[PDB]
Amino acid sequence: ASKRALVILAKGAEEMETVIPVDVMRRAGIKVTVAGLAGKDPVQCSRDVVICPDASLEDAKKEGPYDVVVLPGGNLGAQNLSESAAVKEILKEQENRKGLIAAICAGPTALLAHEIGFGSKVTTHPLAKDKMMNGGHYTYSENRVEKDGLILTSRGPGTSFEFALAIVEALNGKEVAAQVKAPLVLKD
Amino acid sequence: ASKRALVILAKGAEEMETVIPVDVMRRAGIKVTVAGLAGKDPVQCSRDVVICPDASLEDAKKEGPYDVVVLPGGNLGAQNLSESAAVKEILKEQENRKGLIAAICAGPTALLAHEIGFGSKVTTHPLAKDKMMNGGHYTYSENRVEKDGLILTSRGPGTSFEFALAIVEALNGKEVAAQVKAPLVLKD
Repeated sequence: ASKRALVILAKGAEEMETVIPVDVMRRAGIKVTVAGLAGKDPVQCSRDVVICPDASLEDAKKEGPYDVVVLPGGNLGAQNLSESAAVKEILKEQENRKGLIAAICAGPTALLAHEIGFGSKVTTHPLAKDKMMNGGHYTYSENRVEKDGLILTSRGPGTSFEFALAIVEALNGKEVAAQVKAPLVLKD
Repeated sequence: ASKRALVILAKGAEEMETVIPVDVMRRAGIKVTVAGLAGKDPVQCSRDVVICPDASLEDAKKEGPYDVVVLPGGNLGAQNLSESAAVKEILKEQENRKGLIAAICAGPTALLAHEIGFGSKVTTHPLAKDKMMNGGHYTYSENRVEKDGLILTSRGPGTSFEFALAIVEALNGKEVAAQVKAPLVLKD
């Protein structure tokens, strides 16, 4: 009866946008798998924080399905996610089974690369807007967190806590999110 | 002419309180060394995020001095910091040369263990207040970030961004902190 989350970690990922949702989701009792795009080896993030994934993406793919797939940001991390056929397969499957997809900052641009969620309202980092809107396939929002159907997006490292708590609320409900939030000493 | 920061990483450290300051400080051009208390081996943080340190504490000790020493929180991480003679030596030296000392959440309780900064105004996580105030050696503050002389403290994971930007402001000045802050998409 435990919810499962998949976090896809690629080189160049924004380490804050990776660790905050993983940490907060585990505080909420969610079983999180941090999967390395390139394998089990340690991943050098955009500001040179090196994180050891729990599993390779190939192995984590086999232990699905997941209630949420999480795409961190980081310009180079998002590009690696956009170019990966394994990610395309995971996202299309997640879209078909009406699972939640979450991406933050530059992460949403991978949704465009893989033709995911066209027609949805989305947000990105302001610097990634032009890339996300190429072709007019989405409607752009400037909300710090945006949720349209099964697509949940957020803007930047400074929105990571709201992004993560929105995932908790979608999976475990508003009360669990509120309980998890109080010991964090967030402003609002 | 580059400022240097030492971040001491021990098992049980709060991974958000470790990665956010490291990331933000490197965005500010600060040379950050994430030093493992127990050696170069990967460190399992409080929510099971595993981080590879840049160096062992023994090696990083030799490449000082540092303009700031950073003590992350996490109850079990702070206890490991409180029990380490190597940390006592680093902090006493840093106090003597009037360097900046920064600790967040449960991290400040290590200052009490090592008799650092007595008489200063400090803050902690609300749950760590009683431990920090044993003996009345400090004056307690409920500010999200508190700075008294060379002692800079903060309350929790949700204050990590303000904590980190306060370090940047102390080392590199208000303008650099403001420049680094804008792309983060923080609320206030």
